[PDB]
Amino acid sequence: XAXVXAXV
Amino acid sequence: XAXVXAXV
DNA sequence: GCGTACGC
DNA sequence: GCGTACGC
Ligand SMILES: *C(=O)c1cnc2ccccc2n1
Ligand SMILES: *C(=O)c1cnc2ccccc2n1
Ligand SMILES: *C(=O)c1cnc2ccccc2n1
Ligand SMILES: *C(=O)c1cnc2ccccc2n1
Ligand SMILES: [Cl-]
Ligand SMILES: [Cl-]
Repeated sequence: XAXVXAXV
Repeated sequence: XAXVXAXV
């Protein structure tokens, strides 16, 4: 759920 | 040489 | 000449 | 519920 590299 | 995650 | 950045 | 960010 976090987006820092994927954001899902 | 670039530093964006290691910076060497 | 090597690896940092988060949870809906 | 998945992976982005650069070259001295
Ligand atoms: C987001 O909160 C989050 C948490 N755990 C995960 C596990 C696997 C894929 C994506 C995820 N996203
Ligand atoms: C993004 O691609 C990504 C990959 N691994 C991680 C680990 C810890 C925090 C954030 C991250 N983001
Ligand atoms: C920095 O310019 C740079 C370029 N290539 C590398 C290869 C392996 C380790 C570190 C490196 N740093
Ligand atoms: C830092 O840990 C890191 C790792 N892989 C990369 C690939 C492309 C650009 C920058 C990167 N930085
Ligand atoms: Cl949980
Ligand atoms: Cl070269």
